[PDB]
Amino acid sequence: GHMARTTKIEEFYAQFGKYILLVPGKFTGTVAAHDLSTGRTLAWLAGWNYGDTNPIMHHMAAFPSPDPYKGFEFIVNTQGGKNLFIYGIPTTVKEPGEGFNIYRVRYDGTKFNLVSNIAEKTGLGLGVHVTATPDGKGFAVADGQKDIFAEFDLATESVRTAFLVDWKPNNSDLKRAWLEGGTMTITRLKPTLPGGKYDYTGTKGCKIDWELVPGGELFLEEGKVTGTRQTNVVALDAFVYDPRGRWGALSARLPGVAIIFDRQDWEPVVALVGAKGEPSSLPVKKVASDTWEIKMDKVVTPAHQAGFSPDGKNFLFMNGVRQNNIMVWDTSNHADPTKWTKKAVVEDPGWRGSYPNTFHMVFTPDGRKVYVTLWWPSPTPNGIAVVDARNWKLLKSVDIGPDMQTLAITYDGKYVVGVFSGYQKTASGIVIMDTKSDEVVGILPSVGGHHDCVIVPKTVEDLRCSRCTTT
Amino acid sequence: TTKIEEFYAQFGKYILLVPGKFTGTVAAHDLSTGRTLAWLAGWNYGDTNPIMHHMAAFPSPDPYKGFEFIVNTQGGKNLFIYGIPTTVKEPGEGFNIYRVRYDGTKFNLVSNIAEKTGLGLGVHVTATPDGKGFAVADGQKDIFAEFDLATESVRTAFLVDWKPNNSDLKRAWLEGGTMTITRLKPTLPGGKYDYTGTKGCKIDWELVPGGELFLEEGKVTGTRQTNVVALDAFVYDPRGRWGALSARLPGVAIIFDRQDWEPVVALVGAKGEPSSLPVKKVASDTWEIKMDKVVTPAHQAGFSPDGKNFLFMNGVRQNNIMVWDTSNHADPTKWTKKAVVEDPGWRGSYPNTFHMVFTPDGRKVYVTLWWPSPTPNGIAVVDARNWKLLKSVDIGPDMQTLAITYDGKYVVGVFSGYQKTASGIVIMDTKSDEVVGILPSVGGHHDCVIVPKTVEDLRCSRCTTT
Ligand SMILES: [Cl-]
Ligand SMILES: [Cu+2]
Ligand SMILES: [Cu+2]
Ligand SMILES: [Cu+2]
Ligand SMILES: [Cu+2]
Ligand SMILES: [Cu+2]
Ligand SMILES: [Cu+2]
Ligand SMILES: [Cu+2]
Repeated sequence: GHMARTTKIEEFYAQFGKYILLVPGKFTGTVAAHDLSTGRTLAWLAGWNYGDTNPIMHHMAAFPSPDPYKGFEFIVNTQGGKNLFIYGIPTTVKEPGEGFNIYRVRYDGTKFNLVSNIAEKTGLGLGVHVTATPDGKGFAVADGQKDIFAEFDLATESVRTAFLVDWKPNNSDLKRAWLEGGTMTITRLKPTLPGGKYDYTGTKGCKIDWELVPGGELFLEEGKVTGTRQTNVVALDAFVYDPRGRWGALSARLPGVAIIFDRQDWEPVVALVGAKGEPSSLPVKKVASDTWEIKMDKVVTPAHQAGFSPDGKNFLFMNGVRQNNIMVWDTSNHADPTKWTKKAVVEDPGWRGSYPNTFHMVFTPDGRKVYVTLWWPSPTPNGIAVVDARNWKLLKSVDIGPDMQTLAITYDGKYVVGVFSGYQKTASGIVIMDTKSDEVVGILPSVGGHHDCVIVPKTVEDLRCSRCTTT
Repeated sequence: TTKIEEFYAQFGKYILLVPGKFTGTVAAHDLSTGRTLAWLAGWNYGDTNPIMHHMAAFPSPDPYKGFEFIVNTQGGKNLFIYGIPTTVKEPGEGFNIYRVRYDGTKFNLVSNIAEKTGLGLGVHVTATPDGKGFAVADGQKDIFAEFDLATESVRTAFLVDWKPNNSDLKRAWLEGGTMTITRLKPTLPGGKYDYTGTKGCKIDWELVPGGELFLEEGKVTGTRQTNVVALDAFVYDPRGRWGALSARLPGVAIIFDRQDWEPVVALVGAKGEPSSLPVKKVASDTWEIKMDKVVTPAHQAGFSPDGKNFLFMNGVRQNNIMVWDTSNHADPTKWTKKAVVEDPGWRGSYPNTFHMVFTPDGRKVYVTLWWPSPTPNGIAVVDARNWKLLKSVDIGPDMQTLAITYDGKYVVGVFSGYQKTASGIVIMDTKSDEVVGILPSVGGHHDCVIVPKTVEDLRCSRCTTT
């Protein structure tokens, strides 16, 4: 009785509605779109076919389309250089490709089309998170080896702003370069090359020779990451957007700070400090027409993933490794981020060790729940935490598989869709969870080491629960 | 509100293994849980044109604890014939042959047999019936070889060449010619051959479906266009002793004796033509087949699981399945045409019937029905006792290979989007001949295998058919 009778998969896919899931492949070099209504992969593209010799396809965001099945557009970036060598793949390659491309891709109803390489046009090779603006007409990209981020206009493929962030440690000893505090300097960059182009293509600008991998923020203070400016790293990660407009939050993993920027006059306005027991924020001081500073007397713990709720009235930042928790700010005052204050912290007895890290997130459309991945190194099963986003309490945790990464949600709020990625060498898959029962409804196969996933949105309201407001 | 558990619960514990073609990957999926167990990306290892092409897996006592397989690659201008608007000017040479092992957690790239042996061969890979060796054929170079797995060494390699009766390219096959088969010997230090990368190519890419006409029309570039035969596969008699080498352009299957390493007879696909033509030895290492005309090309070739039937699919100028009685295991010169499967809807080049799989009991054979965009592609179901088409089922664009679960319950195939549109894994119930579902697949796969547990399973794997 253990073998099922012949069974069709139709009822399974029918439940989900008409939604397209888009994924990058990390070490596979691919991007793909899957139709959740039929099980078909609609299209894929392999970056090496186009002459990208190190296409570590990393992060992505897609823009609202009136009908994603007839067409949509998205940005996907890559890493490059010695990032090829940090996931245990026993490759003999001596000189890896430079990478750090930013690709604009359009689905036309049949296939993907590689529209442009925005890193080549602009000179900004940036390899970490990609986020769409709330209006769906621009996007940002950050990089945690260079510590630069930029917001870009989609129509003109041009840079609206770019900033460099640098650390100056109180103690030059690498072990204590963050623990004992420092000065963070934020600089508005101006392009140096003809055509208003920046000089940051490929590996140019890297302070460290490879990214700080998931769970590995502290490898740098341990002397396990090489580079020419090791104790000047902050590890920028993402620029996430307030769905109400005007503000974005730039996450810096090593100081555990989220810097709030005003997108109207392009200036940083306040620094939110992640660690439990530390102040809600620290002030930003302007020191020159293009330069601001934040002063920290210590850093208690690194932090990583960040996000606004759909209504913009809560901001989350995930402390990791030295504390593993979800820090929550009351951001209801849209006029003045200097007033945003800590309101809650989600903790759990099971999160007391170095791992699990509270990781990627997605909120339900109504804001009542947030789903948060729980990451561990091999071999402990990684999983999903379900959090009550009104009372700020852990409701349930579920084991899924190795190296759990990002989460998306269908726009009707009914299903969370996430990916796990096998540390680029073992089991991987797409996991789907019903948001009424909080149960896994199934795993689909996935050739991918994805660190991102999105459902293609139809409107700017869908972006409030996409790769716009959170990582 | 619906879980996928009952869906995956219908299948036995079977692993599906797939190459990705233009994705550059290889992957293994557990059909009992939906999880991808492991994948590998060839560009990570410095293969700069990893068109991951054909593969075969060997018997494993417990696939979930470990298994091993061969996967090869194509390279050169094969990168430029799928409509991808790449600006790459100098593609990687390719033609690698990789031995990969799954260890119960990940894939490990064991060796590059093409680099070790000096034979770079880019078309079908087949496992021997004992699971201790494998063959690779190449239809740009017209070379095939059988290899020993344990020692990663060459057991035999042969080159096949065409000398046309009429040197005009449009008439180079139609008006016949002489096919010369030459046993090759290594020419470099340490018993290495000198055929790595694009070395030895007569044409710049593998002929496409229906591509014989494009070659005749001067649309295929290459140094030796009128001397190609387009070798496709070396497929195995599951009873042992014999293999069949398919040559697409003359529509001939050359039968080799695997013990003495000599060709013994040439089966001729075309309906209306003789069962076979003799092979004449003309030197210690050279044999000839003489053809006064070539009536039509052929492609798919292979044995039923009992070894008693051999199939060869004529295409382009006829479109049918030719069937020989191969029950006489002692003497292939006696193998004789016994049936032909035709249909009013099969004429010309399309559908191109270029992959097949039999049920374990040999009662049915499932055949791919491939067409160019945008015609829907599908699967034909053929009764392999009466030799008649039963049904055709539409699947999707660019239908490729077919495998079967070793209990005989489900056909598992792949479709590949012409490397740019919709792709997927499709599963069909062999009792109802209905699709039960499609699962997503980032892949342009032109092969697929279910990992076997026994040598009997190879009778319905990438050994007896392609
Ligand atoms: Cl054998
Ligand atoms: Cu049972
Ligand atoms: Cu991140
Ligand atoms: Cu990542
Ligand atoms: Cu991640
Ligand atoms: Cu073939
Ligand atoms: Cu094929
Ligand atoms: Cu192929």
